[PDB]
Amino acid sequence: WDGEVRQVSKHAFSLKQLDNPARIPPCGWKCSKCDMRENLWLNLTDGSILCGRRYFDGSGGNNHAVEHYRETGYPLAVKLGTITPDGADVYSYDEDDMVLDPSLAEHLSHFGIDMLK
Ligand SMILES: [Zn+2]
Repeated sequence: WDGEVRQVSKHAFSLKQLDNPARIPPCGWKCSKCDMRENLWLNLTDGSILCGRRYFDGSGGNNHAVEHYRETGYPLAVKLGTITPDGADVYSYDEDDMVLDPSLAEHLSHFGIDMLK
């Protein structure tokens, strides 16, 4: 919940969001490919909800979000459960780093997510 100065993603301004997005609820998500209910990521382009990467120390999720990225090339994803009226944790697979999306409000609105949780 804040505490750093992340750079603006080069994809933020021109991020393309597919039509007919699902309505993403404010709680109770699950990776669409496994049983994880924590460390889930919503891809800002197609609205897929998938678990975080597996770290080399064995922690983390089951790599479903990253595997999804390798197939679609959709760069941005926001961590569900980190979205507060002020911001959220946004990750860019392309730039391999946490980033700032100045158009997050709009990008989340696309999924029926009002940043006034
Ligand atoms: Zn998963």
